[PDB]
Amino acid sequence: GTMVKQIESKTAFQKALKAAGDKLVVVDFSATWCGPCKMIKPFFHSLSEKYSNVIFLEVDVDDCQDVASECEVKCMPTFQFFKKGQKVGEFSGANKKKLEATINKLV
Ligand SMILES: *SCCS(=O)(=O)O
Repeated sequence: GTMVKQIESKTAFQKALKAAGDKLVVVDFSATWCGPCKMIKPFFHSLSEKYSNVIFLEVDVDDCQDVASECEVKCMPTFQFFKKGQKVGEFSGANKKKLEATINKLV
């Protein structure tokens, strides 16, 4: 029963960032064909349940080529972290340890 919101456009992305209010937002920039993305996706979804006070968004880079370019995603999965629409952290790679440590550092 995932809390992850699928983002399908640049407009949906901006509005999700604003809807977060003051809460940490974590965004997974992913693709359907990407092996490491597929490996970490269920863990990103489980974390969305573990951390009910953090907002979890998924952006498919083939769906949201505009979001991917603007957010300067070079490889997938990339995880970017926001507060009030503002980027407060980022890293690249399907790294479960780093993903959870970054949530805990930033929340
Ligand atoms: S991550 C960059 C998103 S936006 O500033 O282009 O809205």
